[PDB]
Amino acid sequence: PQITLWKRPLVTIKIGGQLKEALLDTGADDTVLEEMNLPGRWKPKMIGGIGGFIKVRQYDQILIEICGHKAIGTVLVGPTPVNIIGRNLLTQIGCTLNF
Amino acid sequence: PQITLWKRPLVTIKIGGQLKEALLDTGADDTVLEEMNLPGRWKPKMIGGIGGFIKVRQYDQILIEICGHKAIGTVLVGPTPVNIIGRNLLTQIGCTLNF
Ligand SMILES: CC(C)C(NC(=O)[C@H](C)NC(=O)OCc1ccccc1)C(=O)N[C@@H](Cc1ccccc1)[C@@H](O)[C@H](O)[C@H](Cc1ccccc1)NC(=O)[C@@H](NC(=O)[C@H](C)NC(=O)OCc1ccccc1)C(C)C
Ligand SMILES: O=C(O)c1ccc2c(CN3CCOCC3)c[nH]c2c1
Repeated sequence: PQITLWKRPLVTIKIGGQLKEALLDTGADDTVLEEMNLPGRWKPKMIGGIGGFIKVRQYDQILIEICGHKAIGTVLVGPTPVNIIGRNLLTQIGCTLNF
Repeated sequence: PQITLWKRPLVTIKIGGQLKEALLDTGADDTVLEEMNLPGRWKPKMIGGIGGFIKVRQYDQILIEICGHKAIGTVLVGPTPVNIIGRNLLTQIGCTLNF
C-alpha cells in the first residue's frame, strides 16, 4: 500500500500465531515490541531515544508477517507504549518513504 | 524522492535560513530539533520517547523546507540527540510510506 501520515501508521502484524498491531517507524533502527512472548533465551541490549537509554531483551531470527509480507530478523522486547517495526524489518518488506 | 531504509532517512532541511540535517521519522507525532533560536514566542512543552520525557520549547507556524518542499507548522526545540521531522510536517510535504 501507499500510507499517508495524518494518523499513526499502524498496521496489523502476525507473530507466533498472534495478531497484533504495530507502527511502521522509519526513525527506529530496530524493531521493538512491548510484551509479546517470544520463545526461550534473550540477550541483553541497550537502546536509546529522546529520554535517554533503556535495557531491552534481544531475540534473533523472529518471523513477523507485516501486511502479508514475511520478514525474519532481530526483535527487541522493551518498554514501548506501542509495538514498533523498525528499518531492520521495513527494508525486508520493501518499504520506502516517498514525496 | 524515493528513499530506502537500509540506512537512516536523513535529509537536508532549511529552517531560519540554516541548512541542517534531520531524520524523516514516521513514528514521531511531532517534530523535534536541536536548540536553535527561532522567531516568535515559544511555549513550554514536554514530550515522551524511549528512556522517558524531555522539556522542549514549542514554536508555532515555523517555515521549514524539506528537499525543497515548503512546510509550515509546529517545531519543538530542545536537547534531542537528533533532529526529527515527524508526521505533522511529513504530511505537509506529501510524504508517504510504500511497500
Ligand atoms: C524505538 C527506538 C529503538 C528508537 N531508537 C533508535 O532507533 C536508536 C537511535 N537506535 C539504537 O538505540 O541503536 C542501538 C545503539 C546502542 C546505544 C547507543 C547508540 C545506538 C527511537 O527512540 N526512535 C524515535 C526517534 C528517535 C531517533 C534517534 C534518537 C532519539 C529519537 C522514533 O522513531 C520512535 O517513533 C519513538 C517511539 C516511541 C514513542 C513513544 C514513547 C517510546 C518510544 N518516538 C518518540 O521518541 C517521540 N514520541 C512521539 O512522537 C509522541 C509525543 N510521544 C508519545 O506518544 O509518548 C507516549 C508515552 C511516553 C512515555 C511512556 C508512555 C507513553 C518523539 C521523537 C517526538
Ligand atoms: O526552556 C525552558 O526554560 C523550559 C522550562 C520549562 C519547561 C517545561 C515544564 N513543563 C511543561 C509541561 O508540563 C510539565 C512540565 C516544559 N518545557 C520547558 C522548557
